[PDB]
Amino acid sequence: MIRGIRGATTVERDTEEEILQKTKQLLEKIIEENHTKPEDVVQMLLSATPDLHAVFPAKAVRELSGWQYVPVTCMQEMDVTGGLKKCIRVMMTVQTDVPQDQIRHVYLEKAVVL
Amino acid sequence: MIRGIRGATTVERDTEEEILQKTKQLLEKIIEENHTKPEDVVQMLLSATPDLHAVFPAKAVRELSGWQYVPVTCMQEMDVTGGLKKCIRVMMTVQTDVPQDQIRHVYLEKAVVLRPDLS
Amino acid sequence: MIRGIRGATTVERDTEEEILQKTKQLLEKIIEENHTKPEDVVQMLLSATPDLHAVFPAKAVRELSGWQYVPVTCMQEMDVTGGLKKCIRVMMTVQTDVPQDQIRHVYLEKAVVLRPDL
Ligand SMILES: O=C(O)C(=O)C[C@]1(C(=O)O)C=C[C@@H](O)C=C1
Ligand SMILES: O=C(O)C(=O)C[C@]1(C(=O)O)C=C[C@@H](O)C=C1
Ligand SMILES: O=C(O)C(=O)C[C@]1(C(=O)O)C=C[C@@H](O)C=C1
Repeated sequence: MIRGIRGATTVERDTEEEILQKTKQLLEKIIEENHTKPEDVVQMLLSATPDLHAVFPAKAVRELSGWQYVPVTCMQEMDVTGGLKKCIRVMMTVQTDVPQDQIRHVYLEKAVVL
Repeated sequence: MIRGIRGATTVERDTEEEILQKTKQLLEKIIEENHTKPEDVVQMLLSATPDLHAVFPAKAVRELSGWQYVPVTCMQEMDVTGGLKKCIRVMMTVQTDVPQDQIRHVYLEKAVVLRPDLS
Repeated sequence: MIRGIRGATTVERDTEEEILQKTKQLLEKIIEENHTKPEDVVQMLLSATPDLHAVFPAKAVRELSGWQYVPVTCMQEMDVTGGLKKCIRVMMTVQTDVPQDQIRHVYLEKAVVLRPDL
């Protein structure tokens, strides 16, 4: 089986440094929790809310050693009324035998409300 | 193999009530037709065209008993001149044996226009 | 394993003709480079930057014979200040035994600047 591992985090300001810092924080955390090896990752999608503009979240993946070849692309999150502003979400697809109800999905910064 | 299943629907009003009703309806036809079990779903993506703002469509997934563990995320459909308006599309990635050409993709409401060759 | 394949290309103008020809040409190259046969494709996602509105790039998949049943959907790339303009990107997910570091990702047109190593 291959399974999806969700993640979410919010930034405080829209800067390159802030967006890449908190996105790398999110991914390190997912990796730790689920013991993900780069070569077991089919691909990753990262979305940002429409208020974030300074840099693509995906550039943070290349800060991780050994993740040079994991295919990643970003998309835009839909603008929802009463949604969490300045949120970065991730969908990581990994090869794994762990049950679905046991995957550790990581919700950080203001996204702890999830 | 793993194979993605596609579905699409539309709503007449941007409101929480209609979006969650129509997305629930769509997911249920796909699960039925494809005999999908929650535990075979790798993940699910939902998109909406940029005219829908009341609720994330994804919130309907939890009303489907046993689906509360399926990974979901929403994204924006691109704004194309003449594309179908207030349309929610789904890409469900599943582990199945059923061959590509027998995967039953589901279009409902005004979305019956989008791919008539899969009907 | 199943692995994702990334591609990217740019159009000169927002036209239905140039979007469909440059998307076709990218997909043809990914297929060529990775030996992709349609029944091995789990699904495919195409994004375009918020400056392309003429047609949905997924319509280009219709000109590849044998690909009628590949599940495709599109999404909007996020709008990053100073990002590469008029860009179409694909994330093709395929059944494959090729190693992750040997998958041929394809970057064409002005998109060649995006990942000079892939
Ligand atoms: O390779 C690309 O398509 C890029 O523009 C780079 C990149 C990345 O940094 O990895 C950033 C944004 C895109 O959505 C996908 C990936
Ligand atoms: O998990 C999150 O990050 C959410 O905000 C929840 C939720 C949902 O309502 O189901 C909404 C938006 C995301 O795109 C995916 C899922
Ligand atoms: O299948 C649909 O929902 C369509 O709208 C058709 C189509 C396509 O050309 O294949 C076009 C745009 C959508 O992003 C997804 C697919």
